[PDB]
Amino acid sequence: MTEYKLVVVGACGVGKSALTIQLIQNHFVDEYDPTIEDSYRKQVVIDGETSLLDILDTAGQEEYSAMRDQYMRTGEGFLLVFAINNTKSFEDIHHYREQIKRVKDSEDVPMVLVGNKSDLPSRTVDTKQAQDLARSYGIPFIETSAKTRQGVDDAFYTLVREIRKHK
Ligand SMILES: Nc1nc2c(ncn2[C@@H]2O[C@H](COP(=O)(O)OP(=O)(O)O)[C@@H](O)[C@H]2O)c(=O)[nH]1
Ligand SMILES: *CCC(=O)N1CC(N2CCN(C(=O)CNc3cc(Cl)c(Cl)cc3O)CC2)C1
Ligand SMILES: [Ca+2]
Ligand SMILES: [Ca+2]
Repeated sequence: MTEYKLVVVGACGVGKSALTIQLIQNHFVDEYDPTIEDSYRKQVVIDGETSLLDILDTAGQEEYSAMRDQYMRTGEGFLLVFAINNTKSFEDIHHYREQIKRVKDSEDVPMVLVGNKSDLPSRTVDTKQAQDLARSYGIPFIETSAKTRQGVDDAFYTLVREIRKHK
């Protein structure tokens, strides 16, 4: 059985932990300590083939050590998560993608752009802007709500399809 390392990145407060914990444990967390970085292991059937997902929900400071880079370089695919009511988190997507390109030494790294908090009515990032950014990067785009579970499975499944295509 194939195994994949998936990494969830994006600014503080976008919903990285809530997304991950909905996927793994099927409940919505309101307050999860932002320093906790943990990994979860979940067997999933995607397009009729089972894979073991090893999912890292990131934490940390804005700093870049050799050993941190070497750990992040183990990820096989990355979720680039922003929140649809947080423009700064959308602008930050570029930075996260560039770090991952830098550590992976590659521009073709499996990635999915995720626009979270889709339940909220006060959107500041237009859907078209996000679709246009994902088009430019050559990656899929998925809107999610960790609150309602809308799109959660599909975001991680879509990332596994992208790793499968790349391998
Ligand atoms: N309304 C709404 N709030 C969310 C959603 N996802 C996360 N949140 C909330 O946003 C805050 C930050 O979420 P968290 O998962 O801790 O974000 P992280 O800092 O990216 O790990 C928490 O209060 C969450 O309950 C979502 O889809 N909708
Ligand atoms: C509010 C806390 C939170 O949710 N986060 C801070 C923000 N991240 C955490 C992970 N980060 C690092 O570990 C920085 N180092 C790093 C990142 C990346 Cl993407 C790569 Cl490819 C290499 C290295 O060394 C960044 C900020 C999320
Ligand atoms: Ca978190
Ligand atoms: Ca591509």
